[PDB]
Amino acid sequence: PLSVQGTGWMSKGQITVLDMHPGSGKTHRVLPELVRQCADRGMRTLVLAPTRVVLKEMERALAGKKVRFHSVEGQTTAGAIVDVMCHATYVHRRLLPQGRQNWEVAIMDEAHWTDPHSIAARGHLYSLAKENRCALVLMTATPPGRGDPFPESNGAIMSEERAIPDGEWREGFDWITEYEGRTAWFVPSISKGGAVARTLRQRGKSVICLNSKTFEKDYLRVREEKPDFVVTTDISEMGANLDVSRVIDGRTNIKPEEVDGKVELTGTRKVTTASAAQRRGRVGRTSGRTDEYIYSGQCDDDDTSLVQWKEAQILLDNITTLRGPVATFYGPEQVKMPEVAGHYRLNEEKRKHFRHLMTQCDFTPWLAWHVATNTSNVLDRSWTWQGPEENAIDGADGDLVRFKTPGGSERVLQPVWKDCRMFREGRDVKDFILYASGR
Repeated sequence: PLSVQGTGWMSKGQITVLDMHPGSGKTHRVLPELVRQCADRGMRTLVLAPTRVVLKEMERALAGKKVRFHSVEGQTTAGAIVDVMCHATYVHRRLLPQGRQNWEVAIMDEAHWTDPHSIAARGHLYSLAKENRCALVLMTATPPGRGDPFPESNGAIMSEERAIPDGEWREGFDWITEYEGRTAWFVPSISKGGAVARTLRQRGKSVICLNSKTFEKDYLRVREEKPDFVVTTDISEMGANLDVSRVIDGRTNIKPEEVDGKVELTGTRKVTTASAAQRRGRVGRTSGRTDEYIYSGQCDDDDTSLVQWKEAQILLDNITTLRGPVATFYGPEQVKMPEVAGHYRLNEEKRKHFRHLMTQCDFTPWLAWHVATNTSNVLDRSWTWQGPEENAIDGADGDLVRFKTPGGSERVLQPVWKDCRMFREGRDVKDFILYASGR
């Protein structure tokens, strides 16, 4: 990889995009050497990993280099010069006063990821590099910007469009279960994945389901158990080495969107070309055999309306200050920033509350921001029941959700700011009730 040969890539202001083919050692071979070079040069270095899995892998790889691995609170005077942490950890640390450090070189792995923390993190680092405050290395097979759904790969890939079950199925689709070898099947949602997994197990196949909720614990089981099928959301687009020879890819994704002041989860969108390329990129890792990519439909690069962009600006605005040059999203993504930069910045005490809601109460950035903006006492939960009547939340039995406050009054779950992701897709209304009731 020529651009990172020598030391030119380490000069302040240099931004390097490393777009190696999947399976070519980006994370497990190149990145560690990069870090050792920085450590040898005595340069303060930041290494960002997409997930805990990768973070502990990176840890391992840096076996001679003195690093401080951050597995979000706290600060030490121990004095290692390389810090390694997840994308979200970087953002969350910068929400607090004690967490706003500076590094001369920053290396971000899986830098395409469209979780808002990742978007915010690469935006902040890009903005710092544009101000000549650090060097920046973005490592990803699908750099944000132009892209091809069928990029080059180390091994041959047969790509074929076929009808794919929209959940369970009862007859046909025999090619699914006749396949000898292991498959990764991408689904748009946890809900769809549960349906797909149910049929596969009924047909005698072994299945592991991966999503945002299960990935850090169950991804490790894939190597150990070698399931017939990995049924996965887009969470596997971010470094997961699933060790399959076929991908099944409906090319859809859930579509969280703020509509009429609420974040809705209705329907799906066709995936972006980058996303499609990452899904397809689970196979073709080596030469030898010919892998398969079975898909359905076309891509849709226009993801501008998704709530992720707003959430990324919410996060970026609160890890930057009003003073100094204005931050942006990473290059071509700036088009998708929904307001003028700084719009969502909170004062220091509201930001502390904002951070708590995300890190201790599992709130989305969108919901944490609205609560932090509009509430003054962190113990006041009345906003969870003082919303409009169309924000009433159905419980598991389809009835209203009733709960008691500590004083004994009975309330109906009906938030002022309604984020459907808090009651679906890996989050359970029962845990929100724990918050609303003041437990």
